[PDB]
Amino acid sequence: SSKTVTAVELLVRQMEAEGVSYVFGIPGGPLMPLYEAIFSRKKIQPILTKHEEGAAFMAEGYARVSGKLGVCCATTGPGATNALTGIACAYSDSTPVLLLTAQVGTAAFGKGALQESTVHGVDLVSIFSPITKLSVMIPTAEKMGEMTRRALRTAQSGRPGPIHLNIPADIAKHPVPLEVFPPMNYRGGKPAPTIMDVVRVAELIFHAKRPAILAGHGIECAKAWEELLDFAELTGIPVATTPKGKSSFPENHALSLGVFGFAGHQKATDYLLSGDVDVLIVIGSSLGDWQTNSWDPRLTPSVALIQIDIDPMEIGKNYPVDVGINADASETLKALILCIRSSGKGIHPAMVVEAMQNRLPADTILFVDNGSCINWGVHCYLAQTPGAFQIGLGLAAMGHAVAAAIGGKLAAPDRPVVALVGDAAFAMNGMEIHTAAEYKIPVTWIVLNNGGHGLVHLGEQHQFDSKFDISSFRKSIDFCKMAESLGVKSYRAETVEDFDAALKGALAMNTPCLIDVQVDIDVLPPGMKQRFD
Amino acid sequence: SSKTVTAVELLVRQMEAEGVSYVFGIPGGPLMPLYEAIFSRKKIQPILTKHEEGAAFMAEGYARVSGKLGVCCATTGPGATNALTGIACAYSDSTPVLLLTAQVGTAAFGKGALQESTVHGVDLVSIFSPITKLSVMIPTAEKMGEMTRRALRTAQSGRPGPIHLNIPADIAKHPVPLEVFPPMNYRGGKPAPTIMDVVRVAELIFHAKRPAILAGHGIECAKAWEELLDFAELTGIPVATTPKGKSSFPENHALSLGVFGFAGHQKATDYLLSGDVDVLIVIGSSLGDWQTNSWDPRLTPSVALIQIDIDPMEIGKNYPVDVGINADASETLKALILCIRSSGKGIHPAMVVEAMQNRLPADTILFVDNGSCINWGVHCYLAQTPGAFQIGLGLAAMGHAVAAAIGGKLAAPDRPVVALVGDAAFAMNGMEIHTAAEYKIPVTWIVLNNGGHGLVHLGEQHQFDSKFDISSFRKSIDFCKMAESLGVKSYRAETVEDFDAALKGALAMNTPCLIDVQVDIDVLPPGMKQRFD
Ligand SMILES: Nc1ncnc2c1ncn2[C@@H]1O[C@H](COP(=O)(O)OP(=O)(O)O)[C@@H](O)[C@H]1O
Ligand SMILES: Nc1ncnc2c1ncn2[C@@H]1O[C@H](COP(=O)(O)OP(=O)(O)O)[C@@H](O)[C@H]1O
Ligand SMILES: Cc1ncc(C[n+]2csc(CCOP(=O)(O)OP(=O)(O)O)c2C)c(N)n1
Ligand SMILES: Cc1ncc(C[n+]2csc(CCOP(=O)(O)OP(=O)(O)O)c2C)c(N)n1
Ligand SMILES: [Mg+2]
Ligand SMILES: [Mg+2]
Repeated sequence: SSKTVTAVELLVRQMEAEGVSYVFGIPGGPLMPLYEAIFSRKKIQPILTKHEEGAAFMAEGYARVSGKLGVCCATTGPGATNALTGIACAYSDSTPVLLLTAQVGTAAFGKGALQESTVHGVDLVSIFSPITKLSVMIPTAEKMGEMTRRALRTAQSGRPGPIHLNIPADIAKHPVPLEVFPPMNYRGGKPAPTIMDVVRVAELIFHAKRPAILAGHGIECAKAWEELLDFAELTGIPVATTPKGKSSFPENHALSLGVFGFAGHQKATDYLLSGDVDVLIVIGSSLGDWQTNSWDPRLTPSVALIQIDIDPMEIGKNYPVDVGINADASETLKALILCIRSSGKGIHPAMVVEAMQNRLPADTILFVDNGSCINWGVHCYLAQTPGAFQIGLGLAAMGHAVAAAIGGKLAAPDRPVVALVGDAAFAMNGMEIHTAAEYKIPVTWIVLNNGGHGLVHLGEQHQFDSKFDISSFRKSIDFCKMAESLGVKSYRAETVEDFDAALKGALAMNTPCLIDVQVDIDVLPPGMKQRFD
Repeated sequence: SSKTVTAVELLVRQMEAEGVSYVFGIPGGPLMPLYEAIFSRKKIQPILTKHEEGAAFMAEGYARVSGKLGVCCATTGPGATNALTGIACAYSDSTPVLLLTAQVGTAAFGKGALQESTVHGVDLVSIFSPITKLSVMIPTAEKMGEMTRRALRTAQSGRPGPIHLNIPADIAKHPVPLEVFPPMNYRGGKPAPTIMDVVRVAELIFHAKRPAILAGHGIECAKAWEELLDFAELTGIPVATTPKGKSSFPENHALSLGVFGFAGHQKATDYLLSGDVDVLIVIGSSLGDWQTNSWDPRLTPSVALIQIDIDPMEIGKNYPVDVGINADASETLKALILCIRSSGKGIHPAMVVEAMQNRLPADTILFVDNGSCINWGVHCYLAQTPGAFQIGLGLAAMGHAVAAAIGGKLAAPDRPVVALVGDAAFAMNGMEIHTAAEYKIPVTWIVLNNGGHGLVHLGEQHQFDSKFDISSFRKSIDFCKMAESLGVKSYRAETVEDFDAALKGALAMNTPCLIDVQVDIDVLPPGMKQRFD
């Protein structure tokens, strides 16, 4: 006969215990009980977005920067389906995002309820099943606690990923016992390497004449920046990153090879494909297409390929491994450090990036969209701070960075947050700067305004002999005016001097800002030629 | 040894035979062979949109207005997932929309390909399965013709609905035999009622003292407007429509009851729930929540319920039927006519709508979005022309009408096309007005700008005691400035006199136009109080 709360309040309180601070989303009729519970608790802050997709991107960005669980909510039917791309990006980047969706009342199942979201209508649980680690409808109020804890355990254990919890509106306000647990009670710790593997890796490094490390996005998921650095310095092993793993290692460090793979650096290409690397250590990379120059066989080391991954299904997928370590990257690096120590043995886009480099403070978190910004950002921007380069290459969704940067700023309010994005990507999700204006979230968007789809335009020229154009706008979008309409200060930049001033002004603001940069659509970005050939 | 074409060209030619005139979408690397084929044939025209969701909405609007198949295309991964909401609305409204998605080349399956869209990545085929009649990956170039015909047959047969065809990029340019068929060779006709059921309905009508017809959106799917009108006039039976079925029967006609159900008219409510209707004929309605005032038992007739539906699974779902006719609505009505004849026996939103009624030509196609616009359009606008009221109430996705109106105008270029939409819905998909500017598509958007989520705000007041606000913008969006930024002429209207002038100007343009109307968020729309109780 214990203390009761509503099922949806229990859910909110259990999220509190996980350190959730924001819920991104858009309300709707069957979702209102969740908002009622949030506003009654006055701890988690709801963020109203313009599109549920932007809500999901924001939760994804909040999660990646905070290292915590991101949470978004959407209503029945088209609310939840609008979130899908963002959940699919969290899925492809191994980001823990919880999507809470509403469901009609049980008494209306199979009758043609408004936005019915069951097997009889638009089956949200089945739609999200392929791109979540778990997609389930809460069957009864009594199971809310167990299912919530299950979702939280599943999102953040093993390879992190998103969760979809669907909540019938009548279940939401049923009374349940107030049963909230600390996170350590309902999820376990991280896997470590075996003693044998540590000793074998140590020995391989001791005898290696040209070892190398390829560090991927798993370094960020494992929060292993300081261990990777210590390990690299203790051994003298040079470190390349994958494109998405950029900022896992300080690119100004003497041991940094830069980025290997798409839009990468000749320094890394020469070191890793020259045939001289005898021991290659892959840490937290899935070794997909862009990470390997389309599975280039020259990546194969001459003595041993060591691959460290928390997901056992990634080990040896595309390259045969000699030491396949199923463990968390941070636990592995710590063990390796323990073993080795104890032993004792328009404007040219490049100018834009350069100008950004000269003005952005060192602690800036840089979000980069998908488009030619990828090449310019990955290739030309020097990332010195751990985790400060945020790019969603798993799915490479246009508009991801446009919205994710807002969630990032909420996760790191003390740090400058800048997003480098294309104009077509900004047309997809740029309305979200209104969300930044509404909540006074200071982010700076730099729009490479080349009047259309640059990467597609170059593909038409280089692969289809300019036979057709389905990439250039007849009239460019005026982002300054668009920003103005959404209540966000803006600057237009047609020269480097103009850009430098704009950036300078933007950084000093305590509100959001947009910089519309004039850029030529014909400019060939770094690495695209090789990619075309 | 007969002529061969590429698989993707075969697909384009087979869509030509179905009368497809536009393909809405956004290009991407694996999708480019489709665009190459389209541009080489110069009959189907590609329409570049701002978001793949807007492309799916446009295909949906094109399909509903044209009575033909709508086609949208998206690239791998996030391109396709961005379309999902629009496809889900086609599914909920029984609209034939074909979504063509690209897939990576087969040689990269399971290796971590860029935007890999297989079971090993983001599994598009399984994601779309719940909201399509068919979702399949073309396994070989040789099967392109059969799979295409299968898709076209499936979309437009039985209860119409959307299809997802996923095309591996390497298959796209393999040679295949040039084999194109007219639609009648690979899909059949419509089913008719049995003579026994026709005679039974005729007898029930001949003896009925207070008959009524409730006509739904199936009337449009069957293109049965003239047969419905002739049937009602022949029998003297008054006709109500469902909300979504509005414009299936001329609302100025002496036999019109108006709309029954959500935001409907008292005339229809009095007639149908009085208990005096003895024979009720439901034609092409799924009898969901809004169609039945939450399955009101008083809708039950006292003698006989007759239900006509092409989908046998809808017949008798929520109300027991006495005559359940599985047939096309147009074939059934023609049969009934043949039998009976042979026998021989801010600004207040209501003022906005009145001004629209006071200027719009009779042939105007009115798209109404989802939001309080539903209530104002359904209740206050008098629809006289068959099919000229276009509302997507199956899923009621915000932003649907914003984009669907562009496809509608392309389907009926000689007719005025106007969209009545809320400001939050325009923030979700309003960027598509740049698509209308790019192609010079004259559509008029009327934005009810109440500075936030009107229906949600009223729900907070009437169901949650104004305890919280997650609905009002701190600073409303300036849609005239946004339109200007996107190259679209615009007007701001704060009085009915300004609005009338704006509409007049808008109708005379041969370019798109946006009208930003000041509206009080507090006004209670017709039918809301009833829904609240
Ligand atoms: N905590 C962790 N420790 C080690 N590996 C991890 C951890 N979290 C995620 N991973 C792994 O890191 C990899 C990330 O791959 P991906 O997201 O494709 O980035 P990249 O583009 O750098 O390969 C996955 O193979 C995943 O299993
Ligand atoms: N050609 C047709 N003839 C008869 N009924 C049809 C036809 N096409 C679709 N239908 C039916 O019309 C109904 C449409 O229901 P719905 O889209 O919910 O509209 P409404 O809101 O008017 O009920 C479905 O039950 C579908 O099976
Ligand atoms: C949602 C989505 N649709 C399509 C693509 C395919 N795509 C990759 S780059 C590109 C063009 C991006 O244009 P813009 O953002 O203006 O950048 P630019 O390359 O011109 O700098 C497109 C459509 C994608 N990645 N995501
Ligand atoms: C994609 C989507 N998200 C959420 C909802 C829930 N919803 C119904 S009405 C409404 C408010 C719409 O606001 P606006 O378009 O400005 O219209 P208003 O009611 O203020 O006229 C919302 C969010 C929805 N129907 N579709
Ligand atoms: Mg561009
Ligand atoms: Mg509104």
